[PDB]
Amino acid sequence: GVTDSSLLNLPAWKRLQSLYEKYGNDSILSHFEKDHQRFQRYSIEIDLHSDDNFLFLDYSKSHINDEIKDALVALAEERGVRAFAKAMFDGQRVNSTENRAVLHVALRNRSNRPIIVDGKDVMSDVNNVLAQMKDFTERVRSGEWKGQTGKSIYNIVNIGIGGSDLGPVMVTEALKPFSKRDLHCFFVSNVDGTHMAEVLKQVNLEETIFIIASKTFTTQETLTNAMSARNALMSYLKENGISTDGAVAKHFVALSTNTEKVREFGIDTVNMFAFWDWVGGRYSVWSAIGLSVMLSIGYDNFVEFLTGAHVMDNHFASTPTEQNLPMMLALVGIWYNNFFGSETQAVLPYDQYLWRLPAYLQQLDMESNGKGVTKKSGAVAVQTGPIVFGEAGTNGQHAFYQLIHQGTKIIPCDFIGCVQTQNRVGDHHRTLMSNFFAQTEALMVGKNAEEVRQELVKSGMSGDAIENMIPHKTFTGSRPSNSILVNALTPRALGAIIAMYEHKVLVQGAIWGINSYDQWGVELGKVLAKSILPQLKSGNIVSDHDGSTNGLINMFNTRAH
Amino acid sequence: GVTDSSLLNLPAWKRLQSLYEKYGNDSILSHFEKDHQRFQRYSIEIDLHSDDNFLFLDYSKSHINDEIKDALVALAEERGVRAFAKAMFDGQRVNSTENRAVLHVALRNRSNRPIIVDGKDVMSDVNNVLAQMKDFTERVRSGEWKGQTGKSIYNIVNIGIGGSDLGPVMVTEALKPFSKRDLHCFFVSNVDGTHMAEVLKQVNLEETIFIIASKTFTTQETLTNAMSARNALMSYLKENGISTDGAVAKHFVALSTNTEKVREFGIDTVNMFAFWDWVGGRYSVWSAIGLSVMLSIGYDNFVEFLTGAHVMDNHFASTPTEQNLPMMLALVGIWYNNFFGSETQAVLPYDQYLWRLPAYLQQLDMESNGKGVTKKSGAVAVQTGPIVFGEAGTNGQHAFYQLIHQGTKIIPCDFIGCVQTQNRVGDHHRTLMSNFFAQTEALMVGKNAEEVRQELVKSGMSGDAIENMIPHKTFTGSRPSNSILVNALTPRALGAIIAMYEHKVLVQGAIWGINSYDQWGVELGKVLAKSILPQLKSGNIVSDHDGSTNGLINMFNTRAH
Repeated sequence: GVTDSSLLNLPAWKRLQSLYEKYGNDSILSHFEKDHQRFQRYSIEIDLHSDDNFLFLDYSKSHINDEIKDALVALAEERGVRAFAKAMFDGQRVNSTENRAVLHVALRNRSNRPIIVDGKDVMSDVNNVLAQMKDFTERVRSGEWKGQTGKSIYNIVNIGIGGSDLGPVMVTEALKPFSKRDLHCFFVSNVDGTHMAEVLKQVNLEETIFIIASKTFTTQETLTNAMSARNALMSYLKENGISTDGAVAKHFVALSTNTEKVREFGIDTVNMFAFWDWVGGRYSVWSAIGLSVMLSIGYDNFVEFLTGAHVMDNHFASTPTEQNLPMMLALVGIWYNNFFGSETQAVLPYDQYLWRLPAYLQQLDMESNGKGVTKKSGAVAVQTGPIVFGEAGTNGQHAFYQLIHQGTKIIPCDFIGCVQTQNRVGDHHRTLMSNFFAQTEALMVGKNAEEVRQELVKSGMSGDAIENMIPHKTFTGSRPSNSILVNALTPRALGAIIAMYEHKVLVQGAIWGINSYDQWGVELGKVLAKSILPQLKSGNIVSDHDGSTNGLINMFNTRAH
Repeated sequence: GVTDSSLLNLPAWKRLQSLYEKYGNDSILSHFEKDHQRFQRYSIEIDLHSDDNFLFLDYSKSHINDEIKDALVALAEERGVRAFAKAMFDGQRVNSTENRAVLHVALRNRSNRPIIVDGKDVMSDVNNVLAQMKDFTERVRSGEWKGQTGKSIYNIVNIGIGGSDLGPVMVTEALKPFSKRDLHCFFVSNVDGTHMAEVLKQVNLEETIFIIASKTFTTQETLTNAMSARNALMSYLKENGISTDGAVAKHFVALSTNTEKVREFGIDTVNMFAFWDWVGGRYSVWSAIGLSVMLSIGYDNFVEFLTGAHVMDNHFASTPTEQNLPMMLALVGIWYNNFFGSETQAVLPYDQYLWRLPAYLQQLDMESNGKGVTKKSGAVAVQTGPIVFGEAGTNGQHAFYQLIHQGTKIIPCDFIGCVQTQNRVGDHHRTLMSNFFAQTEALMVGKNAEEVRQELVKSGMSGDAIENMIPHKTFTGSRPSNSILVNALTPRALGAIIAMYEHKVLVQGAIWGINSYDQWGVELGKVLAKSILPQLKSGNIVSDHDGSTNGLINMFNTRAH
């Protein structure tokens, strides 16, 4: 088709326009002055079922009354969100354009509810691989696995790209306190072997395993980096006169399905960890792609991380939309992105260990829902995914806060925080949390002309210099925030925060009618680049592009080496 | 006042609305089909005056014809941009709300044009400090400066915050290839001494200097971290039975003006490097705040970095707006931010060394122009600063590109790149640049229904499965990009890229009529936090905030330790 019009003509969507048109300008503060229990009514707490841990969302600091909330839930129902999620959870082929299932929840399906794809239960496979990762990680971490010289392993360099790198990085970072301090992990992803050469002159090769992530195990990009590592290993044994016999098998493993191609590389296929087509890159940490994670925090902590996500999964499947945390999260987001016209979404985690989270979510959210067409194959009638940004609130806790407070863009803010701290050193945590609660307060209440006037008289300010200074120091308030709390950032807690955002992205994509699980958007750039490449040579002039690309390619060609 | 209306009623602004209304929807491609020299006409090259280095902006991939370009330049004239920049450059007090000068250009004023503030030429001071940093850095780097045990120095830990940390980090990262590989630099900024304790068990204290950045030298935040370092030094000498006499003076230096408070700390004031009120935090790397930089790349390379910025300064002061690179950069940005209604600005540097640049620019741009009122003390009538985001194009070179290509938000993209490479290893640079040029091409030209149809027939796709797959794989095109090229990323080149963005922010702020150089926006958050802090105690219930803040503070209080 040409253009959808479907969603644009739902009774629920029109009804939400009217409510935006009518109640849009009411202050966030006004909604609290009416109901003294607004906090409770506009928050959901999930029991995480271990150690008094929990995940809590307070979405009360928003421009949403009960009518608006009612309409948003109506929208989710009218659009079949719950039924779409059930199909996905059952292994139906909801990734319509690639005609495959989307089954990251199978990877953490602790109850082992049989999920049937192409006449087979995929849980034999999930569980088989998990048990294989268990046995392998146990032996690396205990020191029983020995390199070619007889030494235990102290380094893990993971070779991959994009999604197969960002999860493992974010998560092993997020959970350092649970990690074996002893063995260090590196994550190579860049095409030029700068990073690989960096890590090679840092690690003692006798003491290091390299994980090679590649489904086909041919991907020129990561196999080039793999080869550098392999060539260095062979080189290093050669010089120091050590047998190469069985060497690569002792220092390399694969995340792949291509049994014979891995075996050709010199890897032992007992150390090939499979994953499947229905694991999208941005949904893969939970699978064998997470092997460096499990090496780092061990098998039990990985199971906890998986369990966290599964508790999230059950919550999301079983709980009616008013009280369903990822649903509400998605709805308040749709409210800002689709009626307020907010192009962005900040994610501000007040825990230094989560410093990589916002980047992970950029991938997760923007690559899933950064789409221009519906499954039905019409052009979208409405805004889709927002631009995601953010940083950890420990450090700076100001850089761009100036603009969130006094600039002219309403930016939805997810503040994420923990009650408990992984160390009782002074009052560093309290000071941090005082800022955490204070930022969301400041955003909502602001500081009015009269408050500043009363404050500036007290400063003992000139009578005239005061009047023109007032506006500079005022704060509009009425700016939204979500406060997400966890008791403690444990494997299980992290797993639930990740799954929450995943189902948030699910919900939004279903409402907008897009395929959240394909990523066609990268193809053009690649095709044009393979074609530009032969043309980058000394003195070459090109004419087969537009004038800008031509002049750029041509400046490079005449000025290069 | 209440509301400005000034800018909204300029003949130049109204005229730009009409042109947007009329030509807005024309494809970027259409403007090239008319003029076969559009590339040249919509690009500016600055000679950097050394080594065939240059800085070039190609802003041709945009929705701008000649009329629109004429109108944008009219706007800059009608608003007195050039005259405002001249006042700033002359030491006038353009930071109206703080009633001070804004003179980061004095820090790099190589020609030593006298700049007169409060009856004194500030260049005696700039030059005096530069010469003091010269003598000090020369002695650290040569190994002549010895710690309390007689050993040369191999580590520099910089203790600061926010702006006094982000510049030094971005720049020393940007210029590793020019750095002394030998001595390693660390940058502590976080309130809890986690990072400080990390670096303390990493560095051999006998071999390390600590820089303490603080104008008053009392700031509880950084002086707390300073004290940890100082206490560890005293501890460490005590245990190993080494004299403490003169020890702190051998292992600590200050960036401050508070001579006696620094001296009390045990620092020798010959090693107090001053900077001034008219150096804003986000404009400070060029001053004594950049001491770790100069330690790292040495004095000559620092002068080159300064010179790069100064070449930029002269360009910007002397060249008429049509051909004035920072002016044009600011204008195409205003065009997207103020007529298209684009809330964002991506900065995508295709050089791994620049991976910290986008973060630096978030600070620089968002904290300067993330403002809600005019100097005149009216509320702004128009959108101000955009949300800045981005990452380095080496790694991933996809995460969020899906959305820039096929999502529903027009996002202005500054792609930044280099012709020459700091290493001739394989064809890694060409491959990289092929992507660099290809991404901007892909964005403009897109891929139409028929191109995909012709491509999918060739795939040998089913006749019916082809028709509904087409929209998924199409690319609208007509999405803007700026291609910024440099010959090589040297100190001088980096200095010019930073200054360019600084004057870009200058130009936008003058057009919108805001004070780009204050930052009042952080005060509210801090005041509310100092007040929330005494209330974080076990079992405490608060009632003096709104219900959300109350319930959050109260959940924390009942669930904490």
